[PDB]
Amino acid sequence: NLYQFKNMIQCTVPSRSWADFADYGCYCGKGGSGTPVDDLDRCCQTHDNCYNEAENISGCRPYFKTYSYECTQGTLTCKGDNNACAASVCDCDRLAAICFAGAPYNDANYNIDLKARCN
Ligand SMILES: COc1ccc(C(=O)O)cc1
Ligand SMILES: [Ca+2]
Repeated sequence: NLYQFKNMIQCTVPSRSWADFADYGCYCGKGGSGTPVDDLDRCCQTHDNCYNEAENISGCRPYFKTYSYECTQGTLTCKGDNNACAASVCDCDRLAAICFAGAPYNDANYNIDLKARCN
């Protein structure tokens, strides 16, 4: 669920406030359309598409599904107890949190005008 994703982010990018990723580029946050503006926004585009794919699983609600995971000693793990929905959603979130850690953060690309820039 979103709260768990935030915690993944807080654990893999402890240098930034997590809210730095909640409104970035065309794809990080409420947004989901347009050309991704940079490598970090590409991470979010793949995460958004991963959620749309997980939605196809019956009863699977990526913002709300509580999965089982651990963040310890620099590593994220999706646990074995997870059903198919939980395992997909946890995987979407783990891979995005890892991608976030590896991508440049461009202040300019924070809180961009989606209507105008993401058609
Ligand atoms: C916790 O930060 C985020 C990041 C991306 C999204 C999303 O693109 O759905 C939601 C919350
Ligand atoms: Ca999005």
